[PDB]
Amino acid sequence: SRYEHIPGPPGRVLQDVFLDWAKKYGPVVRVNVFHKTSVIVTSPESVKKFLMSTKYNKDSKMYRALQTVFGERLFGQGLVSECNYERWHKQRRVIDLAFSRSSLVSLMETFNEKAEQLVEILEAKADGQTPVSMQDMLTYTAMDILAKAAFGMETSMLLGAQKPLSQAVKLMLEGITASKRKQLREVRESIRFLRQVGRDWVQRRREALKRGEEVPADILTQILKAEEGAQDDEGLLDNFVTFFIAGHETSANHLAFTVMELSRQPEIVARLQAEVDEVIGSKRYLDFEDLGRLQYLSQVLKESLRLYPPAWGTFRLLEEETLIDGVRVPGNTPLLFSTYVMGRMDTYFEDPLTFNPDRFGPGAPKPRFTYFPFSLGHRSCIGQQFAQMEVKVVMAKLLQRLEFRLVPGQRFGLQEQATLKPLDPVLCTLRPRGW
Ligand code: HEM
Ligand SMILES: O=C(Nc1cc(C(F)(F)F)cc(-c2cnco2)n1)C1CC1
Repeated sequence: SRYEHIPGPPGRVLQDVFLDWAKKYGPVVRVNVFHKTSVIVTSPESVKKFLMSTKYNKDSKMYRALQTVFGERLFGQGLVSECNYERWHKQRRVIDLAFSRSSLVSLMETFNEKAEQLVEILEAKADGQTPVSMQDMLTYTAMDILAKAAFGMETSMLLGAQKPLSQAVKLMLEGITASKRKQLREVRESIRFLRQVGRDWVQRRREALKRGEEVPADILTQILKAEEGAQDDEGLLDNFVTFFIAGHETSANHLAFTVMELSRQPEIVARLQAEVDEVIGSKRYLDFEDLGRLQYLSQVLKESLRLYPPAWGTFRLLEEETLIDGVRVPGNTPLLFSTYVMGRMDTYFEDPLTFNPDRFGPGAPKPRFTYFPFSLGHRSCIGQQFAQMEVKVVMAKLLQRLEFRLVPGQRFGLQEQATLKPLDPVLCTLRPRGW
């Protein structure tokens, strides 16, 4: 009853229902997400007010689904799901060190090596006939990159290793959205497995440090540092799992969506191929300076995130009753922000369903609080530049070497768990560039 005065209803996903309702009912709409009543706020004024202030914190009730699943601790109080400001701020500032300019520049070798491995595997299949799941291949690449970059481990998913691990991730993500008997069993065991991987890799790191082996400072270094005097390792494992999942899942989804969309954009692909040819030539390795020169690719990736944001948005807690765009919203209410919804509204983007990289051209007016694929403010993505770099490296190497055609019958639709991803496996046939 407390929300009844708020406007609202009396490969298609929940975000699409939200889009319809925002269009029908306006900038402040009452909805149902993760069992609770929330209010979807879609004016840029609101985006600015709530996301760009340390006064507004994440809503713990909406993050409970990440913290624990079916009685199994998952992301716990890790960096994504911690909703206490002071607790978040402590760990954020420590982990920030792993995402310094110099830290990320040093990762270029890892990005290049995994991208090169992917391309060599695809080249051998490029007979214009063999169907290849680009969703799968890009997920394996993203995982291999993350495991090495963040934790100094070799998952070798591109070599067909760690199949149970990939199964565990899938079942766990299904688990988040779920919240019969067999599904519960599978989800719980998957979560415990991932945390055990954490214990294993943490023990390996500690052993290396004791034996005085060389350990390059990485994300794991800072995750350990953040827990320097904790009672137990549960906080450490929270962050292990957080970074293990967040560090590859969205990157993989972003790559897959981009490949999927580009399969129906031959002119844009031709332009991208030309840009890569001109900037890097036949070089096997992209330098950091090369990344900045791939300006058209940067625009295409931005436009991909407008239409296909893997991370659709965020929640903040409204503590006190507040007027939001002429609507009285009661205190203690989750506000839902969605870059997916706003990206597809004609009031914010002309011809919203058209894929046009020119929206992000140098001279074009920049979206003002209508586009936030990495979120905004203090709780924005710590991994934003990491992700931007790795995806540019992967995409550039694909464009350098291969032509992709989507297998007829493959859909452009979405599926939604916690994050958005292609409904279909992005099955493509491949040919080497140059006939
Ligand atoms: C293209 C890929 C990516 C996208 C679109 C993306 C998007 C986002 C979004 C929307 C948030 C806000 C989440 C929320 O409010 O619940 C976020 C936060 C976060 N992301 Fe990412 N992300 C990406 C890649 C990465 C990578 C590569 C890492 C780690 C290596 C990462 C780690 C995180 C973490 C730890 C947070 C929580 C930050 C904080 O609250 O202090 N993400 N990301
Ligand atoms: O679910 C939410 N955030 C969320 C969830 C996930 C998950 F579950 F797929 F692991 C991953 C990321 C992420 C952020 N950066 C990279 O991955 N974010 C909030 C409540 C809406």
